[PDB]
Amino acid sequence: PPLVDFLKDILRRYPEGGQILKELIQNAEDAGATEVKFLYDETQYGTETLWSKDMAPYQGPALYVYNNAVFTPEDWHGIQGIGFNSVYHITDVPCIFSGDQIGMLDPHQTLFGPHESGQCWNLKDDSKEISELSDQFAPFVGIFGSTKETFINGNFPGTFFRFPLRLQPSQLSSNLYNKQKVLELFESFRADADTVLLFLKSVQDVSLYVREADGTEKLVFRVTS
Repeated sequence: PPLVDFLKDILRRYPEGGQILKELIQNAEDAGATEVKFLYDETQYGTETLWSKDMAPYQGPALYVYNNAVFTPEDWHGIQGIGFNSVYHITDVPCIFSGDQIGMLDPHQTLFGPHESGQCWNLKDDSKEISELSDQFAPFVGIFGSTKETFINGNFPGTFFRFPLRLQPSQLSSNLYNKQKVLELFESFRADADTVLLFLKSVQDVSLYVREADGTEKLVFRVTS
């Protein structure tokens, strides 16, 4: 059972595209986060200074998810009920930024090498490479308080994910996400939000946003317990 086929089957067996939203809230809860933010970002990034040209399909609109906890080493090991794997409903290349590290997962095992299932950069140890790959890392600044100085100094005291939305079929999935389909996820969560927060004791605030192409931000929904 190869990784891509395994995941493909899991996504067929657990078809609800929205599970990653409740799943990430649960993970934030376990981590002792007190707030979670979801943001649909329409921003298109450049495709020049990437790890490789094969990264270009992942430079467009993305769902971001923030929480105010920092990953432990164990959290990173865990990341690298179908758990995190529901993310693959919406993206082929989930990205994780927490503390001093950014990771990108690649179940296709094509982007980083035929023996690699992903890649990690340390903001300090790999600072030169990051700076070289400015288009690759631009999507990790200017959101949730991450600034250029975050990368210069090398620590972001929180967690966020970037899930570039699937715009063409892949070996994982035929399901494409656009703004409409992401807003459908947001509306479905909105319906269930009081029930989700019901049993949580750490996460007390969940908010959903859109950042438009011109940079304008719209509050879609916010729920507190």
